[PDB]
Order: sequence, then C-alpha cells, then structure tokens
Amino acid sequence: KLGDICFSLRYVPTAGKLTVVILEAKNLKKMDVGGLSDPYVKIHLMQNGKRLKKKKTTIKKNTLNPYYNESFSFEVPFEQIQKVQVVVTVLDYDKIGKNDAIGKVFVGYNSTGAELRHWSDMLANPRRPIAQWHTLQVEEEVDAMLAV
Repeated sequence: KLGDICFSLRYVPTAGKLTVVILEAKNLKKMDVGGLSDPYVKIHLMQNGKRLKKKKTTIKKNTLNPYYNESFSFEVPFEQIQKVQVVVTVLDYDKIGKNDAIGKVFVGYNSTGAELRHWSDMLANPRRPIAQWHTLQVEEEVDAMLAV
C-alpha cells in the first residue's frame, strides 16, 4: 500500500490543449525516519519511452495526505493525443539526497485498468474535466511498462 492520487484530465482538440490538475494524495507510504513525508508530485509527458516535458507541484511538509490543487497544461495536437503517456509520480522531498519515489501511475497510450478508463473518458468528452482517483504503483513496474 503506497497511497492514492486524485487528478483531473481535460483535453481540448481544436487548440490541442491537455490539462492535468493535481488535486490531492492520500494514505501515502512514510518515507522519513521517525516522520511522515514531504510529498510533491511530478508530471511527465512521454512518447515511445522518451520524456518530452516535465512539470512538478509545490512541496507539502509533514503530511501523508497532501492537498495541491495545482494545474498544468501541455500542447498535444489532436493527431498525437492518442499516442502519448502522462506519468504522475509522488515523491518524498529531501533537502540532501535523491528524492525517493513513493509510487506512480500513467494514463494514455498502453495504459490499463482504471488508468485507461480515465484517459478514454477524457478523449470521449472534449473540454470536460474528469477527476479520478488512482492507486500508486511501484516505480520498478511502471517504468518497465514505459521504457524503450
């Protein structure tokens, strides 16, 4: 049990605007010794194993249940939207040392389960924001699905 993340997706085909709003995470795994976590969220736009664009939220202090409500937009033309992935990672911030990922999920091309459902709902409903919860998964597994 790594925790859960809630985000919205919205796609506008004419403008080729993909919006991701990071809403909140809950039940996060504790990554600090004797503490909770200092979580933040990274969003990557990917295609064919390549990281195209990267965005990140602010960092929340001393919480396993952060609220963000931070919006991010990407330019993805309508002739490409079906071929990209959006990867959402929750990490624990440390002032010194590599920030450890808690877990991650991806939506879009090659996505599965509830992630595929969320993406399909976005595509089927132009201009409509659609919010959904997702269970975080270990990075080893998600990265293997996203690679080369």
